[PDB]
Amino acid sequence: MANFFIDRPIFAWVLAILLCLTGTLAIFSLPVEQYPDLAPPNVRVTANYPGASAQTLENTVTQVIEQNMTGLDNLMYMSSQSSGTGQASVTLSFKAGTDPDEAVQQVQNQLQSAMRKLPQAVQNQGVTVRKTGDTNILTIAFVSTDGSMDKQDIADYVASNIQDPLSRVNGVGDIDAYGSQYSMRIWLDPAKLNSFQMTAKDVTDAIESQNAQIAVGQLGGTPSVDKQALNATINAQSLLQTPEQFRDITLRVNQDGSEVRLGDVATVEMGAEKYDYLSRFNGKPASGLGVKLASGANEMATAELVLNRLDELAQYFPHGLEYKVAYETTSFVKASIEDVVKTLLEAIALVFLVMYLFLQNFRATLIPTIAVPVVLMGTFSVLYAFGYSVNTLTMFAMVLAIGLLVDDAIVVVENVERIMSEEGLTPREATRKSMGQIQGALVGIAMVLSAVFVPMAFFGGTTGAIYRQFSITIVAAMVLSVLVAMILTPALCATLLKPLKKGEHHGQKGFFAWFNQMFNRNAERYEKGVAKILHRSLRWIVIYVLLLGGMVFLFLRLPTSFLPLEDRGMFTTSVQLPSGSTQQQTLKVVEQIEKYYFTHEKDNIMSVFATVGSGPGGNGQNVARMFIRLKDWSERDSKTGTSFAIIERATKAFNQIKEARVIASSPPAISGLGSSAGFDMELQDHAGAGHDALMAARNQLLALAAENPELTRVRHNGLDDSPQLQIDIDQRKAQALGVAIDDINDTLQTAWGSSYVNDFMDRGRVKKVYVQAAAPYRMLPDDINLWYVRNKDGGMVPFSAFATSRWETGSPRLERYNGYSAVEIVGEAAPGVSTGTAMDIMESLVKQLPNGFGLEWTAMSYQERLSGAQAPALYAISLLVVFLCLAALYESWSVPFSVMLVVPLGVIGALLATWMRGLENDVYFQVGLLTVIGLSAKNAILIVEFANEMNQKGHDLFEATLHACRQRLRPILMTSLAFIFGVLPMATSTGAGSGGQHAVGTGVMGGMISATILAIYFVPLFFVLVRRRFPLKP
Amino acid sequence: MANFFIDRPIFAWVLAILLCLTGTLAIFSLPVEQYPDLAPPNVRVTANYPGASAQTLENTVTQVIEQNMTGLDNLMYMSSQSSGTGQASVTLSFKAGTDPDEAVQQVQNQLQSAMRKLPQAVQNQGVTVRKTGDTNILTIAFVSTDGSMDKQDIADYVASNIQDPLSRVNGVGDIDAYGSQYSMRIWLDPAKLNSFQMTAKDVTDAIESQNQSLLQTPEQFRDITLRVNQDGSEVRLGDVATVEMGAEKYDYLSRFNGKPASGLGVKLASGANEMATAELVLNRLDELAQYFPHGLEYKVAYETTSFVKASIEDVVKTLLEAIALVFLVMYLFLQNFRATLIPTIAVPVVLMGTFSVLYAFGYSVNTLTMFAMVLAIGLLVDDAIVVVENVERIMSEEGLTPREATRKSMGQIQGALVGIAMVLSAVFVPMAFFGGTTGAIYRQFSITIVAAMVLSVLVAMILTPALCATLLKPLKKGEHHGQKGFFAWFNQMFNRNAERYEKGVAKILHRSLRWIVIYVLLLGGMVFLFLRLPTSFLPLEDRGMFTTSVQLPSGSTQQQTLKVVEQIEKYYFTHEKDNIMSVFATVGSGPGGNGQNVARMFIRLKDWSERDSKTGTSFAIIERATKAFNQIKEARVIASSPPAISGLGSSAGFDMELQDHAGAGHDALMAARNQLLALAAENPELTRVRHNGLDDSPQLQIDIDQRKAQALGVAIDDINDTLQTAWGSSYVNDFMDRGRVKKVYVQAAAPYRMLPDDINLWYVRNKDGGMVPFSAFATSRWETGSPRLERYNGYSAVEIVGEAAPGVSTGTAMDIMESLVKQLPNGFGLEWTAMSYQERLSGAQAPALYAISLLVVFLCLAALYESWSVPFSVMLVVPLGVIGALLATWMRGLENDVYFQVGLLTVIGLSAKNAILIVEFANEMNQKGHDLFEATLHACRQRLRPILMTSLAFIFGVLPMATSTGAGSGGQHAVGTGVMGGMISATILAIYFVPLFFVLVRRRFPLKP
Repeated sequence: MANFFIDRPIFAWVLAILLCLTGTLAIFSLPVEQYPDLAPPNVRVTANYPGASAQTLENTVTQVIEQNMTGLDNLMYMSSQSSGTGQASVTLSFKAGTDPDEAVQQVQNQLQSAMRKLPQAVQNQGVTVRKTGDTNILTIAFVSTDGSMDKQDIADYVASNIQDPLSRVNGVGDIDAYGSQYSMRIWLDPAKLNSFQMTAKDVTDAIESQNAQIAVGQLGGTPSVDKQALNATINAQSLLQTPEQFRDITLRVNQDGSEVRLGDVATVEMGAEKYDYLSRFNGKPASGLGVKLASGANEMATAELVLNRLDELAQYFPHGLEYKVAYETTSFVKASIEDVVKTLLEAIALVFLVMYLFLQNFRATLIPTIAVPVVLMGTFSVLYAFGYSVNTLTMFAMVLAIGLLVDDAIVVVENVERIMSEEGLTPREATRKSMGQIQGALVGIAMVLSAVFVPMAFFGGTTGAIYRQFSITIVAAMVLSVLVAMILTPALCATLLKPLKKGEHHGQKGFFAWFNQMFNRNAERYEKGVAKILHRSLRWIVIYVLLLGGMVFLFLRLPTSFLPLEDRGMFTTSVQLPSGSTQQQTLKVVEQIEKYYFTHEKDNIMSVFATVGSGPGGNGQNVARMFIRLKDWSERDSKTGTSFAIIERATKAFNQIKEARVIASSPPAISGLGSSAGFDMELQDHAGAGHDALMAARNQLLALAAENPELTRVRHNGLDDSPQLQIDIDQRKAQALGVAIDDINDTLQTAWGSSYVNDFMDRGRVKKVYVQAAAPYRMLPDDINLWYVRNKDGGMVPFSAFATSRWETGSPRLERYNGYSAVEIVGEAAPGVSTGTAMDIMESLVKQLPNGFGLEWTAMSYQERLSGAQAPALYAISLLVVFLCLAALYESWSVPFSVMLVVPLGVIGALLATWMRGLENDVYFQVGLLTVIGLSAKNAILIVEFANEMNQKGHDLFEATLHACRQRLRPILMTSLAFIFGVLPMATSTGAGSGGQHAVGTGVMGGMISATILAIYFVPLFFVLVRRRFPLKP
Repeated sequence: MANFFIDRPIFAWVLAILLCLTGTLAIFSLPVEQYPDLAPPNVRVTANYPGASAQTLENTVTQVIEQNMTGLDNLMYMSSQSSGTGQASVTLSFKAGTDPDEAVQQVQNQLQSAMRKLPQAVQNQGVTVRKTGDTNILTIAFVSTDGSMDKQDIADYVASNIQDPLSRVNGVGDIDAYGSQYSMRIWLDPAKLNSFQMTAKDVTDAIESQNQSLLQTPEQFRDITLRVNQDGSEVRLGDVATVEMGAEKYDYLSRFNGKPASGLGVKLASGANEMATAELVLNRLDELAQYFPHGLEYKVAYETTSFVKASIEDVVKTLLEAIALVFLVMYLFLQNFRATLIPTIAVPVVLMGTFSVLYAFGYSVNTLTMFAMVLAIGLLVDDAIVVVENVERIMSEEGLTPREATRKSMGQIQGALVGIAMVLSAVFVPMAFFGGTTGAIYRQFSITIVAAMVLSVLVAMILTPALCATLLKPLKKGEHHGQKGFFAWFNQMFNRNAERYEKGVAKILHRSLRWIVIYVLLLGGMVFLFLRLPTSFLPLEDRGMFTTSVQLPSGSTQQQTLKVVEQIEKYYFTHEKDNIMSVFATVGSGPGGNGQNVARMFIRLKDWSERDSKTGTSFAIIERATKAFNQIKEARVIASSPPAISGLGSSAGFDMELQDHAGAGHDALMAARNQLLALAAENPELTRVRHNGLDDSPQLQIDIDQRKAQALGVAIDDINDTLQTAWGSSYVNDFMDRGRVKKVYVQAAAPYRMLPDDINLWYVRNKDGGMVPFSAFATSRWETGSPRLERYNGYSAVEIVGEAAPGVSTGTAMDIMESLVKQLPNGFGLEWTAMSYQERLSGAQAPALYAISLLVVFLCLAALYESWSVPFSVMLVVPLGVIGALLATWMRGLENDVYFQVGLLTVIGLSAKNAILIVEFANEMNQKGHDLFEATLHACRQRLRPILMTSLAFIFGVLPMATSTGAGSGGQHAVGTGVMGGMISATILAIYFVPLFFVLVRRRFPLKP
């Protein structure tokens, strides 16, 4: 095979160009994203029980749904919430890798059975099963520059002209609006309704009848008269437009001729929602839009399309109105991708430099350099074939691959160079002899570097997904490298390499002469040291045992984590005032926070966008969210301008604040995994005690977490108990009075909340018509008698007759996790503390809690625990696979055992590097450790294969291994330094996702350094000891 | 390999027989169709909101569905229509190659979320998601010869006895009816109603309560007792109404050759074969015809199988003529009959192997595959011709035996055959990877030609050496030439011309500089011709049918449209009597929409044999009609040919969507539409530019004030019910007719629902039971509304369709339309759809295809011959063929369409073939050590005859295509002309330039040793 392409260089060039072209086509047709999926598919079930208390809703609907949904295939955990507004939601998070459509189908199938057990009112209302989505791509703030357009006017214009077209952009699953358009709201006064003996149902029916558009046929229908002139459609009536027309709805005509107009019994206004969001941008009134990513779509492409359309719409904006990007994800993605590309290019440059250092000839340096683009573009082609994308994980895998893929080419080139220098052969003959000598070595190196990354793909969960990204990439790179090393590189060595060795051009005075002298002296000293340690076995055996002990000690000592957080240039601060606080108090707190960010962080904040209030449908106005976008990483300082610092300073300043709970939290590492960064914990109530006991336990846990300095920003992801109305309707009592359940339910909705009747045309735009009770009347336990629902006989039966209301204090939102009443508690570790340590502290604290309360990590915390548990298996399986492959290749059990003894030498170095740098045992460290295992195996192989060949030929074991070390010292050193300087840009990257680059690079670089400086001595020791223990048959 | 089959010919014969048998098996089991599945799949979501205006329907239903359907995988574009009748449809077109079933399933899944958001009435009606067939395979008109049955009689029979059986026929997706079954129509009389003091609601309530035990005859309905007086006298329905057995829907009025008739529109189920389904349907109809009442007979008004069958037969004829011409030219160069037969035997073997490959891949016998076969016929014989020519030359010069000559020849030309197969197959490989309809077309040709090339090389290395060693007579010149007639003169002329050619090649080699400037001029001319050449997607074909559509001003009645229809029928019967077989008009149906002001007319021309070749062409008669129809100012009448691809578009020409990007409103959009139409009418490069929709129609809006309505104690529901019953139609109950359950409708009589003031003739029953006139609480008012509202990709849009003027390509027309849209007021933009979108896609993707194909050929040659010099010498001759292809296309008048693109690829392959046939021998001789000039001159001298015969075989193979006159003449011309010109130029220029390129490259890069 090697000789075939040695004699046919053009064929090898053609194959290389084919690979390059396929890669170039793939690169321009590959989607770009930060992380590929990595999020378990969640399916949400939503049910509504109007006028139902939280406890009643949970008991009647939520628990039934939970019971029926148990037994789903690949289900991971269930999270459910029961709200006081009458809406119940049960989120079903499935195992990662599961197709969302199948999960939705199964959920719907079980909901078919579950529905009949639900209350009939809920069944009539409807139950929805949809994939969650819930990934806010960007938040857009619309602010009036001139100030001419009022905040309500801005909200109306946005919801009328901007929300509709943006909702139809590809990949836009949902677009939340932080402002409500104008609507024909009618405020019923029950005093007037009772005065004229008209119920709310009469008003609703009259509005339906008198505001409608019905087509009644055609003027000049098809069976027409002999000679007609027109064929026109006929409409019964038209939709009301002005509020005055609504005030003229008749509702009755008395025998005297008096009419009870709608304006006489109620008040109509073309206003907005009662409790619409009080959104602000940079201290100015504004509206907002929250664009969410549709499940299974590219965030970058969707954001580009959305922004583009917004630009188009902007062209036709009213004067003074302009949009602002208050929140954006694509920035970081682009910055991180470009930074990793720069790191890859610098890695290629450093590999070229080190190869040129070892190989003075420029062509001899080019020959392995040409392998880099070919293998890289082939890897891109393979990624395109398997449907992968250009993400951070794949680019990290590519940068890690660079050194491994150039290893075989370097080995071939330097073997050819050594043969040319020593035996004085022609480049073609030297290349042929080199291929004959080291055909086995290339295969062994590729096997060891690819066998490590095979078992990873099989693992499941998000961790498995991350591993797979690296596996596919690295395995494809290794396969192409071993293919390139036996196809392209031999031809390049045969042709490009001039016979300058015969020309005796070597010997030029300069830096390279000094380098060669130093290398020769060090090689002689190294061989002497190898001989000495082979004579003095026991001392270095003891040293190896000590190294094993140190490796175990560092493995136990190293803190653990899942993924390093990155400065995305953005963070969110959440404000939660004491329950019952008005919107104005929350606004004042928000203003204080805005002032703090404007004066203290003036050099870093680009824009702050606040969203006061939970919204028109929200129960409380004491909750606000503040989207903060920092300036470009470049502009912000690298020491104090970092989000992590800014967040720490803000956290101290906000803990100083006692008016309300204010927490500044960075966005989560993975978009779909969780809500915010840090650990996520559910405080389950296993004993089944009361909700008050759970609340007391939650308060105690929060106090204990505040006590611990290792924990910071610990908060409850929920709402505190507040007084809430419980309008209870006695169906038997009502039907005894002969009053329809539907009518009383509609009246309850109209009074307690809002009722949608129909649409009306405003300026050519259809807008909804809402009928609501007057401001003082909200179906209080006091005014429930004021409302009447006339029975079938027509008698106005008072609502108080068949129903009762009471102000009962309780939790507005009841949460239930995996069939236990639980409160979700989230928080972050203190600076210098890993997430795993924080989780251990939280477990200790929950142990300190009264018995019956347990914890169960969810989302990112759950998958971090999964990865931590599965890591030892991953290593064991990878080591076993490597050992088996080595045994198969060399048809022996002594050689692989000799090789596998070198793995601790690299593992100790990786552990030391990560420990000294201050990093932690996260997913990246785990993938690194596997790379270090493969690299140590490669370094051991380079010596043991040659020594074993010499032994099988019959050479003396001691002399054979000494000769092997003498010959292969240069290959090990240069294939090692190529990788060490390949990952050097990663370990020293600045900006973008520098955190992930550091986490990946540092461990592998340290592991490589230790692997070389220890293997070049210990590998002879292990091989000699094993062969003496188990000599060959001859 | 070759020597093995030379020693064992029986095994080669067995392999050839196996290939032939497999091909014959495949031919009989391959579907026959015009085109493969080229049209992108479409999924239509229909929702029917009864009693809703178009604007309300769009606001409440169409927009919700559009919002929810966003996010579908492989979605090209989304189009929706909101009709004033109350039916909304959203058409989702996915990328070509997407599985229709997967698309439908995904649409249904994503619709489930949208179901609750829709208005309750819409949900109760039920939204339907189904594949969009929308391909009228067969339009049957039923007419009564004796005149015994009226239009309704015919319609009922059709609906009762014919529509149902044909629906169950396999492959029939939908069967549209241009008529409706009977329905016991009850025409109310307001004067009679007032005389007896009864409202329309009383009649409706009585009838709905009258009811198996259902009334049968109208006389039973006339005796229905509405009420009984105290005196014992009763008021019957006949006293107050006129009951007759009419139609449930009076929408359509169909005429066949001026005679009343009813029609059926048969639509193809997705995936079904068109020809087989049409054959099944017609057969079934004939069976049903066995029981037709006297006089009633069905007549086909629109059929596609005729043109498909005729085109396939024509392509088979041109294929056979190509084989004959290839045999003739080979016999011209190879005077021996057996030497001519040996490559001829390869043609059936390779063809049947290609058919077997097509069957294995699941392809079918369509026009594209057949064109590819015809091209391959010239292509495939190349290797066999080379082998036979080399054997003949060895036998003539060395005098060896046929076995020894074949054995020497195979070793001599082993490389040449592989190179020829590589170059003729590497061009068509990348083309297959392109997507869309264009990609599909490309793939058809690729799969066919690549399989043919592989099989041709296999036959050349297996079967042909055995034939040469056995069939060829050792006495090649036992009686010398043996012909002193035409063959002797031809041989003398060829020898003299070959000597002149060699001398000229030597002269051109000596004078290198002069001809390099000529090559640069040829490059410049090639670029200029490529830029100047107009572009298109596919050639239109005379399919024997065309459709004219009538659209009167909005508000026109059915009779007014019928008058224009009769005028058009008179025009067709007078001016186009000798070319038109039949015309089938359907008042009330139109491509833009349905209404009394729109009519669609189907015209079937006579067979191509009867119609004149110059003045009887579909294009010519259509142009004459458009010249005549533009004089008609009563209505907008446009005669259009069927689209090139059935599922791609509604009609031929371009198809754009003028959409409102600024949301200026519907009125601004209509004003822009009118301005654009005026501009298009002004331009002479455009013709038949029309709006594929309905203009705003007058609407009579009733205004009821509720104060006086409630003052008189009148319910709004009652006044709406009376209005619907009188002006519209009320479905009271059912009645059984001849064992069939049919509807009963109540409506006001014609004279009493014909003017706006007729509202005052009706009365409503108040709470007290009194009669209140409508004039008391109702006033009418005229307004204006849009019967049908269209949206495209979210934006409100109006679909503008049209055709380029004769002599103008579709690409030029699209550019003109883009300029006109630019002339429109700001805020309006355009987006090409249907075939026009695919045309733009192909035009964008063509340069990539060319570059990638050229690169692939270069790399394959470099790998094969292990030298960069050889492909660079070869690839320099590609422009020499491209210039000829462009020149032939420009001279004939064709354009740069898909066929031209596939041709250019074939021309590249052929130029590479000739360049290989020279440079392979030249390079081998130079490698041996021979002088470069001597080597190249010897290569030219030896390979002139193989090149000339392998090229004449191809040119005369494609000559029948370029001169065809059958059904699919346009496509055959488009395919054949460019390739024929490219081959001609490639030969007559390469045979001189290839030596120059090779010598120049070798002198610049001399072989080291």
